[PDB]
Amino acid sequence: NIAKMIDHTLLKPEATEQQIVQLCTEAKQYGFAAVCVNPTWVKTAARELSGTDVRVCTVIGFPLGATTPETKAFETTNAIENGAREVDMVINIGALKSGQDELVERDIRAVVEAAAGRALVKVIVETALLTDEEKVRACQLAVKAGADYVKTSTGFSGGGATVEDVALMRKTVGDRAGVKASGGVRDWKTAEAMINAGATRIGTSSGVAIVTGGTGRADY
Amino acid sequence: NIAKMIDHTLLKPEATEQQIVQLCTEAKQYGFAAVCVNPTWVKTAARELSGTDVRVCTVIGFPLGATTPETKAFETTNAIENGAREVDMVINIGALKSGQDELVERDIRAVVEAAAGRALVKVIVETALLTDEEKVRACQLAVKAGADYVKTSTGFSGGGATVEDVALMRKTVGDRAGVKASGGVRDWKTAEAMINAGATRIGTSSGVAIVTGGTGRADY
Repeated sequence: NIAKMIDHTLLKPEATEQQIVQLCTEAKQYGFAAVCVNPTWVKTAARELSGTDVRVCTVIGFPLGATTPETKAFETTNAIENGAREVDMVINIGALKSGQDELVERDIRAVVEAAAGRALVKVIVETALLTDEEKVRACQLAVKAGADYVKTSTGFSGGGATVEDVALMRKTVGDRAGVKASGGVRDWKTAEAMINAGATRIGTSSGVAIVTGGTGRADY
Repeated sequence: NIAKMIDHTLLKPEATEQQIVQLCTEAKQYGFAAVCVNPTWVKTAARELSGTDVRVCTVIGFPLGATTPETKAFETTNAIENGAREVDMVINIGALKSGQDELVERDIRAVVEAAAGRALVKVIVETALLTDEEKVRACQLAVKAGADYVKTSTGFSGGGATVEDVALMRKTVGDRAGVKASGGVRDWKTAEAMINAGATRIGTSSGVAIVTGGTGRADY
């Protein structure tokens, strides 16, 4: 049942349509909760996943989080129109570092209001760049702006999920939001460690190796 | 005048308002062509630079280039509304690698048309991820779509300007577009080699060290 916790992810900039289609094929074969792709591929992924229970998730303001709330909102509306039913946005890290919590919250709220309930919203805090205090504050702002999940990492910075960060974010949001562990979750042991620390979704490119417990094909 | 060829750049996701104000202060001091900052900082930069001949440049669909043309166009219009007067967009790398040349062109065109004379348009082809054939094709598409510059690299995905790449892009666009060498250009000798190879603009975080040859403040 861990398959329904896996966001099967391909986000490298050089990814081609062939690779996206194979990603979707694997998600259908294994019953993953979602594929996670960049916005350019949303329509494509929706076409491959139509009539299945696999959802299309994309990323917003990703990976740097340094665009305007208006652009993130537009990208969210656009993605939903193109077929996405979950979005993972990146927080405005620089605003959070600059103490501009009002802007951090307004930026998250811009994405949430753009979704207007049509898509689940996850907020990537980018744990590798934050202090523990900043991780906590980012989660609180995310819940305050009506987000559905907090997520550890983009996979494009200096570090990924840790069990310590997962547990801290879980303790902060309580039962008010989910926690997605992402970055460095490449095997079933790590996935289980993150689930035990409090994660309810796993963002990964190794979902096949995770769900087969290592006894699958191409587990290398 | 090497100063007026330098786009003085700060794009790290954790960059703070104080760091952006500092960047602008430096660019005014040395009279660089532009600062290049993420869209969230455009208004700030435009406030700090207004009344000088230092332009505000920002980055579009950056660094991955994997959002939709409609989003890239909105982000361009939004940036110009916030004060930007040049935009450096990232090409849709994955569509190029998939051979979807009509989409690569339409994507560049949406940004050109959104700018509609209000902002210069540079197209980052991201040479590190491309074959030579792809570099040439990308520059030809950038010129066909009406862009003003082609640019080597984002600095975020694996490789930067080379004299060979700058020369190839200059050969390809000839006199119809500028060539901006970016990524790993942080000393004057390298900037010289890039200009010698055909570059007309330099993207760099180290503009002070380049223009002063080494006598600049805190060159370490």
